[PDB]
Amino acid sequence: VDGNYSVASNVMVPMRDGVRLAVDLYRPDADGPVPVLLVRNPYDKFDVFAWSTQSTNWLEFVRDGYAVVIQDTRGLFASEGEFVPHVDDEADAEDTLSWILEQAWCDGNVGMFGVSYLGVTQWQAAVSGVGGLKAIAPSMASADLYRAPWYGPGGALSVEALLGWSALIGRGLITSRSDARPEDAADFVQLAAILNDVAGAASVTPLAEQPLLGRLIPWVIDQVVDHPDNDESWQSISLFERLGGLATPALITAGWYDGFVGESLRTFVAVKDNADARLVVGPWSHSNLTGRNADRKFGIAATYPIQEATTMHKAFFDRHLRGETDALAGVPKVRLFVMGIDEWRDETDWPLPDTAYTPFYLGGSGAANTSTGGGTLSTSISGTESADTYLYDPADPVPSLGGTLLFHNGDNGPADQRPIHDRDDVLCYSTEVLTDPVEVTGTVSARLFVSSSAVDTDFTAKLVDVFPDGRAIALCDGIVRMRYRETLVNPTLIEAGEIYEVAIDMLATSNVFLPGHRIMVQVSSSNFPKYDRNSNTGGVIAREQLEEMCTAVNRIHRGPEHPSHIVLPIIKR
Amino acid sequence: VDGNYSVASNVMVPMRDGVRLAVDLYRPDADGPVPVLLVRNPYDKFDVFAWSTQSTNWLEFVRDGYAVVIQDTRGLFASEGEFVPHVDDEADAEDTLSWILEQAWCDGNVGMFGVSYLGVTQWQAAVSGVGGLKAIAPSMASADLYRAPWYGPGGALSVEALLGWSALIGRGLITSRSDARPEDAADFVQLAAILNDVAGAASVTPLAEQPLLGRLIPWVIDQVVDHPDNDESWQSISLFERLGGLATPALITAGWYDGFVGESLRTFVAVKDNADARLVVGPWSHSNLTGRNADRKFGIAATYPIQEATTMHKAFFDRHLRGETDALAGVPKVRLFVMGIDEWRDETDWPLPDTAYTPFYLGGSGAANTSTGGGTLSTSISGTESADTYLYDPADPVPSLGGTLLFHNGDNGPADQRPIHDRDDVLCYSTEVLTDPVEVTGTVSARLFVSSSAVDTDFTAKLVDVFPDGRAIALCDGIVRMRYRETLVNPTLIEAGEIYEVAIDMLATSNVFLPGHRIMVQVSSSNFPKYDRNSNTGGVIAREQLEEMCTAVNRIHRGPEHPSHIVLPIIKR
Ligand SMILES: *C1(O)O[C@H](CS)[C@@H](CS)O1
Ligand SMILES: *C1(O)O[C@H](CS)[C@@H](CS)O1
Ligand SMILES: [Cl-]
Ligand SMILES: [Cl-]
Ligand SMILES: [Cl-]
Ligand SMILES: [Cl-]
Ligand SMILES: [Cl-]
Ligand SMILES: [Cl-]
Ligand SMILES: [Cl-]
Ligand SMILES: [Cl-]
Ligand SMILES: [Cl-]
Ligand SMILES: [Cl-]
Ligand SMILES: [Cl-]
Ligand SMILES: [Cl-]
Ligand SMILES: [Cl-]
Ligand SMILES: [Cl-]
Repeated sequence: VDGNYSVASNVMVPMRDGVRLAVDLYRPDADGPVPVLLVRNPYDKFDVFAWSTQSTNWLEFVRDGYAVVIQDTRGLFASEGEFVPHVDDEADAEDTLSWILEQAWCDGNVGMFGVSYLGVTQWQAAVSGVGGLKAIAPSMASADLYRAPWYGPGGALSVEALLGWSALIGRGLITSRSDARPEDAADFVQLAAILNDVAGAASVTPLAEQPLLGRLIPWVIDQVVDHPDNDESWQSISLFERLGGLATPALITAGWYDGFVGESLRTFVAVKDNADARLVVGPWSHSNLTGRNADRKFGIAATYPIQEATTMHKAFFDRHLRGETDALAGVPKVRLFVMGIDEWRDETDWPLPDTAYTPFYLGGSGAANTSTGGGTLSTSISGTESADTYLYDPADPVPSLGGTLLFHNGDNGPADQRPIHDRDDVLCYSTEVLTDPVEVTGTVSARLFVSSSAVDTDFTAKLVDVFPDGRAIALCDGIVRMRYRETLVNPTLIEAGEIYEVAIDMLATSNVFLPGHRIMVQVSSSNFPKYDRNSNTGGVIAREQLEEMCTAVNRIHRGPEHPSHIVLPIIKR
Repeated sequence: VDGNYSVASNVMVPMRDGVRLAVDLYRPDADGPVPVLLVRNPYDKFDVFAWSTQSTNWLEFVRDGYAVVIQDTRGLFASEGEFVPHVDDEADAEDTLSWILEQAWCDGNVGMFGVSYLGVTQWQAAVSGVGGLKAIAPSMASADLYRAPWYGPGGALSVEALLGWSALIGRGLITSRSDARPEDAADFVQLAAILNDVAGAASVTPLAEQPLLGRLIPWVIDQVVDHPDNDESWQSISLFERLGGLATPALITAGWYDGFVGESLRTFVAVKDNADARLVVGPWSHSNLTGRNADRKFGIAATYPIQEATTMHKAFFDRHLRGETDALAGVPKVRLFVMGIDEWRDETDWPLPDTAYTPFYLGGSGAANTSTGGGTLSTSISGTESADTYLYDPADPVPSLGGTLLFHNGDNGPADQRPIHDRDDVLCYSTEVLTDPVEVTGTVSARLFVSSSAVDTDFTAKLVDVFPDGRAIALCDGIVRMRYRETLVNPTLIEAGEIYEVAIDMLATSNVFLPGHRIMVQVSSSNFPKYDRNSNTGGVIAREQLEEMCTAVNRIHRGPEHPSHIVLPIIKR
């Protein structure tokens, strides 16, 4: 019977080493074999409601004749073995796909879908080159775990992401108990304590002393905290460089305020020439898909459109798993939620055709410190050689507000920046009030001429839409840790007082700055706990005591010989 | 096989009039018949992800040997017939339960669970007295539709709830299309426009002119707007008076900021003496179960505990549908999230034993207008005969901020009230800063001595926790429409200038006001769009043009002869 299905729980699938992973099978009532969709989940395959609302109404896939297989990753819940993030997922996916392909009910066509870790695991599956894998649909994911979510292109530790997620995994383990241990109850509450105060947990020095998290999940220190360089431990789990050689269609979803946005978008660029790649990007953060934020509402059209996503995924899989050549007729290649106008828009490519990568130069009379300073932005090179200076003190970092925060207040991406506007270490540069709309849609970066009293420090840049009613809404941001200014692999220190030209990768956005608004850029040297604080010493940051850290006198240089600027991807249509 | 199940879609169940409702059957792999759980859904039975995250991980019920039946209510999605809210649900549930009982796979024991309309439909099922119905679990629901969600105990129209929900239903209809109509696309966008600006749609006068909503769903005007009195049209769909005669166990869930809280709690009180009733109340609003709000965080323990709820429901159904007499061992009768201390607490009853219903009297030197006026609250009767006066103008009502809002900004219950503190029509009365904690847990009401220049007006009261850092956090509130001061059924007007003692039902809360905080009460004459605005005319409010409405000079009397006060349910433990 069309539309009917059955569910078999805890089918045990042997891996190459004989460890058995548990799966649930959702199989249509069908005469013969069917196309199959695989989901690889570290958050309990039984708990479908917790992730699916961020993905698709996938029971529709089953009612329409696909089988769906949901798997507990190694070492968690009903699965055997030992859990360590990322390291086993290439091999376990390969072995799982091989098993699926062998079954009576599989017709030789497999796809995958899912969000976050359920998205990352799809890139790890894709690189095995198993012929039966015909398509993936990674949502809010990354193919390079150093670049997202654990560090970033600027080489700073994403400390709130790490502690937040580790506490979540830890709480899952205390749930996914052999048998309840005496310490379980207390551990559970203490993990809650981290989740209730992520900046507080990230504030302890040395950062690398984690007696609760490092005990429950040694990987937190052993892999992440201990490897600040993008070294071979990172490069062993990175898929990115293998993506260029694949020919696997990918339906890629991202969010403008999602921790993974930079890396999600980069995977689209990496696969689009070799296979049918699709891109959808909404104004969401990782835990807030609603379109509603404390000080910014995008409208009900911005709410994660779960049914439309379901229809699109089905069209995508119908094309690639069922040979329906016309299934994606009229489906755009790229679909973006353009903020400001707050509308969904179809595009033919990402980056957009006719992107004008336009410098807006940092300028102004007198100090740019605070929102009431003299800092300006202009498409004209600044006429005189100035410099703005501030003191960056690790004991008082600029607090994170919105952006791509994951666990520490990660539900307010377009946050109003006014609470940090009166701070002396936040340099502000804004345009005149606009009389014509300016659409900025694309990747964003800054080039700054900088100097420090210290042998290492950070520089941050944050793009902001200043509204007429006073709201100063965060759009995108990034950081450069100075030791990593040229390379994330082979860092070197800087000379005090020497001027450097550095690049700041500020990820991507889509916003129309409307008449009446200003384009604003904040420059500082911290953004905590989104990123861990630079000690200003050149030492091993995570091993340092706060008391041992230094303040730094940091300087932004601007003028005709040091044309510091933000590069904005300008669209005129 | 234990843990395995099958799903049959669109099984068509004949009602007494021969109209067929569609159901999906989730049935365990079982030798013989099983206990059955029924869910009656107006939001598409296929779309399980949209409501279930507000309820239970109910697939666990199926893996553990219960069948689950999810039904499309009459006239929606796969069901035949014509949709009108509430009126068919008693009979359709009765007929559906009878059909379930007849099936090979039903062992004679039926229960129900679900949230909101999926909760209301359970009270409508319960009153049929079908013997096989052994238990219900209504979450965030009501047994009296006039009292929640459409009007309230104060006799004012809950206008944002009505327009918001009607627009949602309307959008569902445009989805649940015979075949797409030419006007569908535009209607859809215009319904979005209501949802994006609920106060704006509620602002149009006459309110009863609704060319889009009244066309899509005539009931909006025909039933709701047209019947402001709690008349026989309302009393035909009310279950409340029949609840006292039932002996059906009910697992009742509510939220402190949920539109249905007053009525959810009242159903517990109505059934607790005749059957095993259970109560769980968290700090949630109808669309925000996260425990996170713009200016108030309750901690991760406050996040709707979906797995714990699942375990409790299973224990409850194991007791009542499977005869497991010891299944609820160690399960509290009442479990409340106590705000302020922000902790879950077990109780033996609701109302709590040893509740001291304590008057806090309105007092102070000089005018109580604004937060910086002289208004005070005290357990001592005020010594001199004063009065506070303001002008209530319908064209400028006090905006709704937090509370039990449903669709207009209904995701911020504990809203900071500071944005309306400088208004002249908001009278404020606060205690001294507390040196000892004060726990207020129970139903809350006010008694005010009032007078008006008008022959009808409203009075509002709102309980507020003022934090040391300035936050003034809304807790509970209510309204009295003066014509309904004595009765919701037979209203009469008031004489201008004459003093009346009125009761304001402020629903319920659980909060510890901690040392350093103040207890604060706001008094006004509007709370829009939570409630529609009184025209101050004595006319038919929903039929009046704004231009035809009057301002009113309203007066709150306080002192030894007019001891206006709030009654707080004080707990000392
Ligand atoms: C997703 O499930 O949430 C996490 C945010 S850090 C991430 C881990 S790769 O995947
Ligand atoms: C629930 O499903 O949401 C509505 C809020 S007004 C309500 C209608 S009775 O049920
Ligand atoms: Cl089988
Ligand atoms: Cl293992
Ligand atoms: Cl262990
Ligand atoms: Cl907005
Ligand atoms: Cl749109
Ligand atoms: Cl100098
Ligand atoms: Cl130089
Ligand atoms: Cl059958
Ligand atoms: Cl009908
Ligand atoms: Cl019609
Ligand atoms: Cl708080
Ligand atoms: Cl608690
Ligand atoms: Cl007078
Ligand atoms: Cl009198």
